[PDB]
Amino acid sequence: ELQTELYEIKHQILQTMGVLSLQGSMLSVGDKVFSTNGQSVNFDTIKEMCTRAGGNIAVPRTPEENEAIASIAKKYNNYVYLGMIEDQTPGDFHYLDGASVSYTNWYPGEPRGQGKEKCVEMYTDGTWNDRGCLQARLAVCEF
Amino acid sequence: ELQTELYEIKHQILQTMGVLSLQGSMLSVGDKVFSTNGQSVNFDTIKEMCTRAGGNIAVPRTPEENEAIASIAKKYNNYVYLGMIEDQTPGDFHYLDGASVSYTNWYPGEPRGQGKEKCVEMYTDGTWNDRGCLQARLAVCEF
Amino acid sequence: ELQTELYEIKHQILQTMGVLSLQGSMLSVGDKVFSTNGQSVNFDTIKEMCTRAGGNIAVPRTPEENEAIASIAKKYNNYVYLGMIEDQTPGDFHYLDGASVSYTNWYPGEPRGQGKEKCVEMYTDGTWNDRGCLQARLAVCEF
Ligand SMILES: [Ca+2]
Ligand SMILES: [Ca+2]
Ligand SMILES: [Ca+2]
Repeated sequence: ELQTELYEIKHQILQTMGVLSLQGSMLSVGDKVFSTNGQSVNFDTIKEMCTRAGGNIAVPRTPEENEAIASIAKKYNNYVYLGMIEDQTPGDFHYLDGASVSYTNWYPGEPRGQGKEKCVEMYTDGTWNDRGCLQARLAVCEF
Repeated sequence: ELQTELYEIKHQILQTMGVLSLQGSMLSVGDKVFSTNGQSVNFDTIKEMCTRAGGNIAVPRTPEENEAIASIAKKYNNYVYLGMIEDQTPGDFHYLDGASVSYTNWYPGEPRGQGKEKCVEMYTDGTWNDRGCLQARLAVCEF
Repeated sequence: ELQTELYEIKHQILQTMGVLSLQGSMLSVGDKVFSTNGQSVNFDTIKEMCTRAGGNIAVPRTPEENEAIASIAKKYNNYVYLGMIEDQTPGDFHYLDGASVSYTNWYPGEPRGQGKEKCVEMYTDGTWNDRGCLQARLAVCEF
């Protein structure tokens, strides 16, 4: 009967996640958890911070996930670098694993950096803009 | 041998709970965890905050649990709305699931709102007072 | 098939640990987690704080663990009491379980308290110094 042990384990996990959620330390959406260290740095620096914590730079794949990151962007009053970069072909973006981006939420007219804006930033309203990768942006990670 | 996997899992849970406890993010009493977002709002707002985090507005059922919530009330220097409301019959209170309240810690003379004070607040010394549900009170949740 | 349940459980644990790590609430090194409440008190007080959180006053047993505690000492700009005390024989130190200390990182010339410095403090560079147990030092716990 590890079930009773499994019940206790599940209970305690919900407790810790409950505490972190209640205190605004993270946002849970489906099986994904978003969180920020509150720091504003560039793309490469964000990537390192997220991977060091055992996670990855956040990327929304659903409207719900997009709205979650947006709320964090809104809360900290800063744009957010997302986990995707531009191919050699302008207008085409891929996740960091190489896969083609599916869900998008570009601000009207974007992307239009003409291949000179490799990264993607999220505005506080949740819409996307392709941008240079060297700006100071809120570090948001997914786990 | 999932036991060794279960040992690692139990260890990591204790670590995270240990960290949260050490930094005062929550209080553990038996199988119950209490926590606050530090905010002072009304009863309905507290209920929503707690349920959104996957928990419930706190309610003590033992002296130990009561003292835990009291310490939080004391720390934040504010009274706490508890998870119970008054029936149609004055003087009789029930938990939010409908069940009759068992453990009580009324301040001497309370409850005496004559049915016009549906909610229950905890003083910083841990004693209870029946009160209106529209005041600004420290949000404390249980998980 | 508790495996799928075990996968979910492992995932959620990594999420919570990821959040705590990302926000600097703790440092993970191997199977050990270090954390501080930011408070500066004496040896006996630290011991109580750590055990109350279900952990123990930190003690490094590897260079990696030592560097982790050092970074915390460096961050909070304060020396750290470590989990060991001196025997009746000067120069010989033991962990709190009684076992003889193995890994050491004494500052050159230390320990030289001549048996009048029972405790051990860590400098911000990570090196050790034997010291009296009544000073105000950063409380760092391991879990
Ligand atoms: Ca653009
Ligand atoms: Ca009253
Ligand atoms: Ca010395």
